[PDB]
Amino acid sequence: VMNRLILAMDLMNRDDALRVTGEVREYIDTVKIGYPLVLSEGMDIIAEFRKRFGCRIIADFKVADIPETNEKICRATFKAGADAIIVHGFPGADSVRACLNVAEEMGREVFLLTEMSHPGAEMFIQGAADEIARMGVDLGVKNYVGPSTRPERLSRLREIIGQDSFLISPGVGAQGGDPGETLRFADAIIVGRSIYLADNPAAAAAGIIESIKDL
Amino acid sequence: VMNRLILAMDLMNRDDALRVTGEVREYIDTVKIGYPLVLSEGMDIIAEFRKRFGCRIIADFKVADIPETNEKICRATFKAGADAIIVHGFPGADSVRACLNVAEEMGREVFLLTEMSHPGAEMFIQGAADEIARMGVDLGVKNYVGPSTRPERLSRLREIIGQDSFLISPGVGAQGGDPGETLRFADAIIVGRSIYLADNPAAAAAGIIESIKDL
Ligand SMILES: Nc1cc(=O)[nH]c(=O)n1[C@@H]1O[C@H](COP(=O)(O)O)[C@@H](O)[C@H]1O
Ligand SMILES: Nc1cc(=O)[nH]c(=O)n1[C@@H]1O[C@H](COP(=O)(O)O)[C@@H](O)[C@H]1O
Repeated sequence: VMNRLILAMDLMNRDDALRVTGEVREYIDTVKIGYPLVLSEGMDIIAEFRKRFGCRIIADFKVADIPETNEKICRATFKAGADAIIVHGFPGADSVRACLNVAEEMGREVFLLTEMSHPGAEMFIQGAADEIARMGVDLGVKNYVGPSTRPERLSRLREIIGQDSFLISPGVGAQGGDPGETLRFADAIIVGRSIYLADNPAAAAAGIIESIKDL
Repeated sequence: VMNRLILAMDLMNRDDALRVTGEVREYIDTVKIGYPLVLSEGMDIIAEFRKRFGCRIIADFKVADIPETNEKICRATFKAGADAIIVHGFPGADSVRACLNVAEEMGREVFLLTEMSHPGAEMFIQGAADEIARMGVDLGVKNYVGPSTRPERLSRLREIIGQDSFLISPGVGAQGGDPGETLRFADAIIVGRSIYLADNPAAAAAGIIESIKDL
């Protein structure tokens, strides 16, 4: 992705989301859109962004249902124009396979979320995360999400998935993660609030990129 | 809930969803709306249903994000008119607390999903599920979701949460669960496909209710 930086656009107002995304578009080629924006403004926002900005869109829906419902969610999301969807691995292999099947049908991609970035991830997810990652490898998953806030965990995840798999990582900035350290293991960093709540989002994005180029 | 039966309305077309829900409305007072319908027709469908049918709406969004994003998702969902939201417990206590805080702010309810009904739930969720349930109790959660497909698990969940907590249970019908056995432990059953894909949804709902009354 452009500059190894993916914008997490979690503003809940179309006008604000469009403003900020336009201001930082010169510094990214990929926007992650999640439920805060989608549930406030509608799924039509995905195609609007994809057209206006000519970006890739990752739908951060953390799909976490039974196989049959997962299929439906994925199909609706790809129909709306998303390039990729983020899926939880904790519901197990059949749930993940359902998403992979729809992605294969529709020429899209699945990102498997393996270990989350927030403190509560330590309670249940972290102890399962290596196994979840190995399950991804065994299902043929090629795209993964793991936590900027725990680079030792992010290193272990990279170790499991290998150097060919694509790994993106949230938790940079607001949650305490560091761009450069995260990029030792991840291919791209996800950044939300540190950009979209900044007084000058373009300057915030530029500052991050300047530290990325230095690596 | 009316007749201890909650409709899982996972049709993806507004016309079909309205038809079926209207046909079975005499047999329920509660409709569970999830992402298949919401992502296809918009969040405005929630208020439309609530008005047309005068039902309670549970938003089955299986909220599974970091605390900050969870807050946003819950707020958007309650703003749309949902009475309650289903939250995953696997992301840990801070993620659940974020949802509880918004529910307290907005006079709504959280349902904690503890153990899922599909086969893949055995891989990671089942081994954490008792702990997830105990975490719910310790957070003051009063409403829970557990699996019709494993009534021994559903009994253990009931044992942890006590007799005062409200427990609803999916996996009845299409996934193999039985109404009567499930209602030994759950207060209400969730039923989707066995009703909404039936040639006669009203007759399917009536048949289920007739077996519920017999208990
Ligand atoms: N996909 C995620 C997985 C995860 O482990 N943590 C995380 O924060 N996210 C999402 O990344 C973004 C983090 O944004 P920020 O902390 O930089 O504002 C938000 O959209 C989260 O909902
Ligand atoms: N909330 C859920 C938790 C769960 O463990 N299993 C489950 O199927 N659900 C949901 O309940 C409904 C099951 O519907 P059906 O199997 O009766 O069609 C669907 O909306 C699922 O997405």
